[PDB]
Amino acid sequence: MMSRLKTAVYDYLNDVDITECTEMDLLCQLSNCCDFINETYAKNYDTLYDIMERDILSYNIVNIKNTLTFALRDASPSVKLATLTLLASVIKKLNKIQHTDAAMFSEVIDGIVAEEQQVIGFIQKKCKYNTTYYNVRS
Repeated sequence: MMSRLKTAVYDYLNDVDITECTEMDLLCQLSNCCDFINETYAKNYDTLYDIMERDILSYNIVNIKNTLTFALRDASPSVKLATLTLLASVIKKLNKIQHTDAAMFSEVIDGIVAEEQQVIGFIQKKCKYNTTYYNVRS
């Protein structure tokens, strides 16, 4: 049995058809949040795919897992979500080699998903605020 936020994160990472998704309203707002981060952090993630390329193409799951866990030490909600969307991309790339579930990164996700009120709060308040601040400035 999974908490609300964890359920949504899985459905996001697993790219579930939003129809068999049990937490629609959050999944919905979660990926809108990630989408903006993906736009905004694009140069940063370009660096990250560069250093991770070997671990990804070599399918070194272990290696990827303690990278992300390291990056999560004492993470703020901003960071929790930045890391999440980073993991979304990796899972999409790993999916090219072998089928890879969100379940394989349960430990990392537990990290992303701690302080769930704080995190849900970000998805629903600040993330919205940021996205708008940004788009009103072109």
